[PDB]
Amino acid sequence: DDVPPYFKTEPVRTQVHLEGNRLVLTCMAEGSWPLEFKWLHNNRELTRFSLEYRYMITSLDRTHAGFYRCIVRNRMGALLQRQTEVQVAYMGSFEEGEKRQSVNHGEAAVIRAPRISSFPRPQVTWFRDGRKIPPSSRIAITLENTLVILSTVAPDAGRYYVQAVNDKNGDNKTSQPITLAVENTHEAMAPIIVVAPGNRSVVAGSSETTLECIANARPVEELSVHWKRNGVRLTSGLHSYGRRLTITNPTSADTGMYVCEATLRGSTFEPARARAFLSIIEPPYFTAEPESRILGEVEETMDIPCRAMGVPLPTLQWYKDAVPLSKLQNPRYKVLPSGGLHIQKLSPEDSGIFQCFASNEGGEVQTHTYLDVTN
Amino acid sequence: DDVPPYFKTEPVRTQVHLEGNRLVLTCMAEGSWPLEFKWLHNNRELTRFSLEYRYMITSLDRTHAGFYRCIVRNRMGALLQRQTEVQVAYMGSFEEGEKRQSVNHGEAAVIRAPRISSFPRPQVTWFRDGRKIPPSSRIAITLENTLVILSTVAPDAGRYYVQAVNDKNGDNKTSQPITLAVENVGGTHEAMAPIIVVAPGNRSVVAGSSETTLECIANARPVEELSVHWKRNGVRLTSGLHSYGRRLTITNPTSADTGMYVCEATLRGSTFEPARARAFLSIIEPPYFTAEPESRILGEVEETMDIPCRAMGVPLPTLQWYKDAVPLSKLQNPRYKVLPSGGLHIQKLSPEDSGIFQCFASNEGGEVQTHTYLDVTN
Ligand SMILES: *[C@@H]1O[C@H](CO)[C@@H](O[C@@H]2O[C@H](CO)[C@@H](O)[C@H](O)[C@H]2NC(C)=O)[C@H](O)[C@H]1NC(C)=O
Ligand SMILES: *[C@@H]1O[C@H](CO)[C@@H](O)[C@H](O)[C@H]1NC(C)=O
Ligand SMILES: *[C@@H]1O[C@H](CO)[C@@H](O)[C@H](O)[C@H]1NC(C)=O
Ligand SMILES: C[As](C)(=O)[O-]
Repeated sequence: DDVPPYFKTEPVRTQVHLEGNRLVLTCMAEGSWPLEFKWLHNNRELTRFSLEYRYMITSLDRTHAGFYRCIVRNRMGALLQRQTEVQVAYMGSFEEGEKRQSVNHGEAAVIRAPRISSFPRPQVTWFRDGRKIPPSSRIAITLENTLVILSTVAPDAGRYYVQAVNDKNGDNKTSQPITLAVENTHEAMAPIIVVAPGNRSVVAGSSETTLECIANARPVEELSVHWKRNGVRLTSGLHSYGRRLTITNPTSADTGMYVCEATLRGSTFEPARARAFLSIIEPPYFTAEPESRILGEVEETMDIPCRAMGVPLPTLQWYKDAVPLSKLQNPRYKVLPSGGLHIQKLSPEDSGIFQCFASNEGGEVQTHTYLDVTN
Repeated sequence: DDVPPYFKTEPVRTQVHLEGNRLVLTCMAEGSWPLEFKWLHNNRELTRFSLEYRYMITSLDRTHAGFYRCIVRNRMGALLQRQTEVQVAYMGSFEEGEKRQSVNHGEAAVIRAPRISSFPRPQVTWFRDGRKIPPSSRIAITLENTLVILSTVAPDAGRYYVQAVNDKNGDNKTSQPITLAVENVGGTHEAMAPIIVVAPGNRSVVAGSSETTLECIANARPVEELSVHWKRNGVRLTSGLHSYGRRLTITNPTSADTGMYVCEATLRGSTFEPARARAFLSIIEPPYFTAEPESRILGEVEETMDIPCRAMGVPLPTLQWYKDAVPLSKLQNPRYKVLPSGGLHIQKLSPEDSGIFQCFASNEGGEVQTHTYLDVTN
């Protein structure tokens, strides 16, 4: 008949799978028979066209991770599926050997966790001389799993190793140890920021984002780490002895400059301060779409609308029957600065599916039309 | 040491998995040595406490679907994880053989999709004699994939069957046909009263979702003059309608959209009583805390302690307290009383009262939790 390809059911944008499990992707497309399908991984063809609407992997590997989409096609045109990100849960091995490290007495000893490839990033347990060190007033484990020993004393000399656990597959790995030496001290020590918060960008609508600030001082029991936004002492979302600030449901009211302040209570020392900036990445959305079907007349000049917004400002890109217009290099097609597609001297071969994509760092959206050219 | 258990990371609320794949759940707890763990499935123990922070199913079955959570424990107290819903993707076979069905000429043929169990609910396409059946003015396909042929005629008789495709494991199935017979009766010149052949049901929807849809399909003769209209509080709705007025979609519903909706079918220019059906739409606002306790609390012996916990939501969330992963109803401690606001009220504080107090607020739309560790000193 005369039904162009469309999708009855659309894939989830992101999905996490375990290595060794089976993955079945589906091209849930409808249209006039016969329908043909082919699959793309990271925008590279995996298969030729076929009647097979599925892409199966019996046993997933780290390497299978990335972006998947199908192309459905019949005699009327071709259409890209919304892409889906397969994220494969995996844990490599620790890639570093034994290290030796020294810190001055009273100073913070910073021991980075040895490098390890893992999705997602793992949680860690640090050990001092074979014994678990939970976080405390004097022990900080950063969001990047670094062990910060504040106000180091002689007994802090020892061996430190880290055990990492992937929370999706349960793998655990054990690092090579770090030997820490402490060098020689009764005097108080002004607050210094040892791990500063960094600038942070997060996709709009997310559940939470956490800022972290770790300071040294002595006596550490009188060290006080607090967060200010616009000079306002932040009172909720605090934990980890003041070192972590969780912003829940970050919106524009939460963007901007946060400040962490470290004071040594009761002292005349100057407080230590560090700034950090939070930005919201807003995924793209269309502010204008074409009709699903457009009738055009030969020699007529056509304008197919497509407008998008997003933060950062999205890039718009057109496809005709799953071929990008840049590749077609059709001298009668022109993309306008608003995103709309301008066709002149409309011809019968212009009929087919024109599909618009808008995307930035935060996601991708698509819309499409079938153009019919008669007479 | 002196670190009570808490969770470094909390599991995803819902997760889909394929039958035959490996499931690994984790109890990502922090706390002083020694941490032990145990696991629950639909609030029933699967294991005793052990050093195993993992729960693993080598090959999933449908029956492994449900809610899972761990309890973590050290010498200081015990803490309940936020629960997760494991959904198993599968598709059974069709549970019915060949069916035969009879309608009289001009009556509506309501043909249910043949029963098949599957998660998620499959994509269902209707077919007749090798050809695909599209919705039209006369042909409706309900939200439950029921096929409705309004005002049947002789060409409507035939063999109808569905293709069901599961979009998570990609398995396809084809049912055995329903053979529809159109019987002739000697009054096809006379008009038929409007009748609702597929009624709208009650519907519950979590607030703030983008849209929920009610559906009401009616028959009459001449079906040309049939009118389906939607009314709320006696006033005919003029927007939010689609699919020839058979579908009413409420977009971003709030408490203001709760209540009863009536669909009404008339035969224009007739004096027939209109067919009416009621549907009840409930907007569920999931629970959220408006008050939470401090993460750690130091009380004096003999003190009367008020631990806060307050929640808001529609319906009003019910609050339940645990001490060290034991519900207070099982403890039956006469010094523990839960205030109507939801707060926990402890009188004559005792050294054994020390531990983790965990407050749960839940309704039909979800469950939320907060907790504290209580120290009792002299
Ligand atoms: C749809 O919901 C209404 C209420 O939300 C249900 O009707 C109630 O049924 C209980 C049962 O005893 C009665 O006590 C109430 O008085 C009824 N209320 C009303 C307004 O009728 C109704 O049964 C539900 N119907 C379906 C099909 O779920
Ligand atoms: C950690 O992994 C090793 C293999 O790398 C395994 O033998 C051991 O059982 C695991 N332990 C835990 C607590 O998961
Ligand atoms: C963080 O952002 C500010 C302004 O937005 C910039 O000046 C500063 O250099 C950034 N910090 C970095 C890049 O470390
Ligand atoms: C809901 As899933 C397929 O990311 O486990």
